[PDB]
Amino acid sequence: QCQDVVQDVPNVDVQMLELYDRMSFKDIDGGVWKQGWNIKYDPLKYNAHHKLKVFVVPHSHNDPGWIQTFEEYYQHDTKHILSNALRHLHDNPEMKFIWAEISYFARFYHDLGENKKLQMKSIVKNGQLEFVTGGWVMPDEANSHWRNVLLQLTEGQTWLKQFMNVTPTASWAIDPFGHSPTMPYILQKSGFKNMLIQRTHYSVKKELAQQRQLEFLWRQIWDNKGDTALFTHMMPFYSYDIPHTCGPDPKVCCQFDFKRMGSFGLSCPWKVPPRTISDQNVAARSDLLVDQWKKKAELYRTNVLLIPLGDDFRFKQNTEWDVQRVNYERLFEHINSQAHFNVQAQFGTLQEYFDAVHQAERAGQAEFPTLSGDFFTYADRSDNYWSGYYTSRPYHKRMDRVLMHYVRAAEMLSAWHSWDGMARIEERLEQARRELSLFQHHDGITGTAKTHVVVDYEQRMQEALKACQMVMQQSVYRLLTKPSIYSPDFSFSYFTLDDSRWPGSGVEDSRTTIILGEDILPSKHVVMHNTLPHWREQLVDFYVSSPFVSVTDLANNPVEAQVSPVWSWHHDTLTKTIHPQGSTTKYRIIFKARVPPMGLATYVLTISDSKPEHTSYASNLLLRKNPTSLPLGQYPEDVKFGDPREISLRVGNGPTLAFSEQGLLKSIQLTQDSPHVPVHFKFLKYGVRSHGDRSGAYLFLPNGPASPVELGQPVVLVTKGKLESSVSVGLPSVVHQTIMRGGAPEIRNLVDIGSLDNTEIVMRLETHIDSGDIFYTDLNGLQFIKRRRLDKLPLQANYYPIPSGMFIEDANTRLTLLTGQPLGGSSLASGELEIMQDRRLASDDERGLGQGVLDNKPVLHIYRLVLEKVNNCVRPSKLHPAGYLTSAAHKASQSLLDPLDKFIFAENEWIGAQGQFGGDHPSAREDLDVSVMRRLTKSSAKTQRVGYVLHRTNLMQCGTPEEHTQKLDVCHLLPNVARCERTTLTFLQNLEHLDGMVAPEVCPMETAAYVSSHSS
Ligand SMILES: Cc1ccc(C(=O)C[C@H]2CC[C@@H](O)[C@@H]3[C@H](O)[C@H](O)CN23)cc1
Ligand SMILES: *[C@@H]1O[C@H](CO)[C@@H](O)[C@H](O)[C@H]1NC(C)=O
Ligand SMILES: [Zn+2]
Repeated sequence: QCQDVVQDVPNVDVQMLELYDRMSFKDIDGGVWKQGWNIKYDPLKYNAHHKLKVFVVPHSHNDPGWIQTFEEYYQHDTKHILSNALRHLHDNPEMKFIWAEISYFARFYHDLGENKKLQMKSIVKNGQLEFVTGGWVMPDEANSHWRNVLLQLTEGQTWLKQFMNVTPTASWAIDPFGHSPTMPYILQKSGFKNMLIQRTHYSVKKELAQQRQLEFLWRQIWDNKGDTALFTHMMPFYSYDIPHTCGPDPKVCCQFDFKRMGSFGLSCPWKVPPRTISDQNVAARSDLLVDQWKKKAELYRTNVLLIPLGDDFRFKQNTEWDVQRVNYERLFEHINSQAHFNVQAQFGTLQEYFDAVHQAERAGQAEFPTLSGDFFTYADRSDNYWSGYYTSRPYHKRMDRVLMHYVRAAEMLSAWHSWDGMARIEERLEQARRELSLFQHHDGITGTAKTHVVVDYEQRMQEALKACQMVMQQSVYRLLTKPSIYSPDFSFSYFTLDDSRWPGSGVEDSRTTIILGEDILPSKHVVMHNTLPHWREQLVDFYVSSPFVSVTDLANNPVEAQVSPVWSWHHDTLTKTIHPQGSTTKYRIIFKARVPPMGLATYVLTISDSKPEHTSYASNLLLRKNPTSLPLGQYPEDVKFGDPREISLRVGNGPTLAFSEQGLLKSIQLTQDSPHVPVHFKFLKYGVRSHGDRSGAYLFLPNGPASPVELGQPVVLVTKGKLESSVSVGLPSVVHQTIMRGGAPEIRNLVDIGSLDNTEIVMRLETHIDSGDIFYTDLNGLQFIKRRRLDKLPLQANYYPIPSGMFIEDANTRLTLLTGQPLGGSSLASGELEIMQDRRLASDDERGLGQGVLDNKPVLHIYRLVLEKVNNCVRPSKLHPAGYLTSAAHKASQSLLDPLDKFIFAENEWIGAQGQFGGDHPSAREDLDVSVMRRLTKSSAKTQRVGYVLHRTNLMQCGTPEEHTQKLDVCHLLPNVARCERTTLTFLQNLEHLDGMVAPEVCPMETAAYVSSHSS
């Protein structure tokens, strides 16, 4: 049935980890092809019976924000490009053009009059204008979560099906900075047949070109059978621009970019301009161009050649359309009529190229190699590795993950009902999906846009978060109010969200205090949502105006609670210390919420005059020389003080953690009897080189290994409670916090790099674990891939994306660090993990951004730290390129990415309140998630349709008996099911009509989509 993703090592022609181990990475001058060699070809290879078929594919790379905002580029460039494309393609039936970014196309098309809409539909229908990929954007592939890659693909493709009646099956990704196998994974499950990539390490291009392995069947690293395979074309040269797409010599190719003759303010840096094609020069020009084509053709296996023709924001001016088209038409007429060339050249689209390639394949003309692995970390030249952008603008990287979850929760909570148009549910959800989708752009989440553009993305995401809150809170009120009492004002706020970790303590004072008092309001209802499809317990906290508060469920059962102070950290510019102040006007109440699968649970907070029976109070200990009193308004326990010292803590039956006198972890003891395993946190700093290339938004070019941050004598705060304990320390640039709730600790860093120019702050873990040169990092929150540290490569080359987690292990022990935000990281020595927190860079790194990174702001990074014994786990063999999380580590990741949502009832009394929603929902096996639940129809549809994306991960078998859980059949989650279909992941095509309207669960590492149809 299901493929074994652990025990069978796939046999592939190219495995990128193995390739990396063998390659030398020498950066030698290859001649005109600076990073290759002088290509030779046999002129007699092509003849009358075997011609070279050449497809010249016009394109225009349009960034949805970079140096300008989306709207600035739309007004100044893109609207003119699309307008002139429509005119010129309409008027010139053999001209072709491909388009990738649907965010721009939708913006344009909706502003068109009906006549022009019809013209546009016609040039798409007839194949002149072809959409490639069809996502809202061309996303980053390093930092993006797979769920958001799917979100943005679906946004663009849903628009294309509705308005243009097409669904692309070829993908075009010419600009992301390195490439991820998460893309073919999603694309192949979304009906795609082909994909194209460009930005891969120059040494990889050379190696694959030499073996004619630039076209390959890209399968997942664990895929033994090959069912995930997607045909992939890797472009061979340094850029997608015209000088680097006609052939190996940019000095020649530049002469065939007809926009470079002077009137457009562009020129050829190789000092030879293009010249207008005429009858007197066409033979000579053709000879030069065809020679380039035949050289490029040597790197591939068929007699069909792809020649992209484009660059950034090209095909704007009418004069540009003419100058490219007329000159190429003259070259085609000459070349195609001269038999001695044995070439047939034409304008084409991307699908046309792929179709012809596979025709050649089926004719037995070529067979293609299989490949697995990824294409990180990218270098475009010399030692310029693009690992900086794994961390750049970390505030917005963390915001990405927050909004990811709010979109999921808003779509899910509102999916349970059909909503009247007046509720504006669909409107708000579309806005939220679109702003988050926009941010997936390869200058959005990457932190590689100009300062004002970053601000635009932030403002858009803030509006998206507000839209999610509105939808979520309307949905909670409807789900938990007696139906005959339910009386909505769709503009009113029945609940406000409370979020403990975004923007976070010390980032924004954004949270509302629950105000109670005998003379004002004795009690308050709160509600938790659990977006995951299994019963879940999690500690939750709220701010309250009194420490004397107790918690009940809606059956009035007491719930054990803990009250702690509200601590905030301050750089005391008077004492020159970083130390905590306690609130005298508000307090934190903490309790364990238990919430049904995909459901809601209601609790009540009630004030009393004195300590309630079921509420305890944390002790607080401030460790510093030279202490002063710390009064806490009404809080019942006095703060204690002491000189700095080592401390040890244990919550519940959980691990025992020991800390240095500087408030940093030193060891973890898993059980009563077990060893105190050395696990040490350390903060260090990287600098920038004083001569040669400087680090910037893209590039990480350290001036050597990191140096320890000088800690001085930092102030340490220890809070000890029955339910939650913590150690917090004010370090230079970081308030570092270790929180213990009875399992793996949570780590929070409040990172404020301040005015520390040319500094990158790293958090490192030092252990004994005999990992050697092996570590594991994830790809897009989807899969874990084996990394091998290579000392033959510079430090920055050994940095990889940490989009959600990383681990090291030996035969017996593993340490896993899970993240709530994508950052860059590595293991630079056996037993180490490290992850960059922020970076402030004074210089530009010469990739067109034209600024450093000097717009840092405070950010709250979050993590879980999981130390485990793994000697009993069934792990992949030493040759397997994948790794897998344990149950504890997977749950720890879910706690960061999809926590419980918290809602505080806004008015004094909630008439008709109910205690629970979803008590009858199936509690699915722990490795299964309902990644997406989305109602697909508006209220006026006779047949309602609801879409589900189901993802099953793969967890290691380590000897824990599995408990019987319930089968999850998403098609029966809503009543009156009439049909259940398996669909592509975008929901746009039906793949299978399902027996008995039952949606089967998926295999480990598989993702499936289902749509249920409901007659009532
Ligand atoms: C002198 C110079 C050299 C290289 C470049 C790029 O690669 C720019 C590429 C890659 C980075 C990315 O931020 C940008 C935008 O997305 C543009 O589309 C071009 N991209 C630019 C200038
Ligand atoms: C859309 O394209 C399909 C498939 O080519 C065609 O049959 C149909 O007439 C077009 N219009 C629709 C489905 O409205
Ligand atoms: Zn770009």
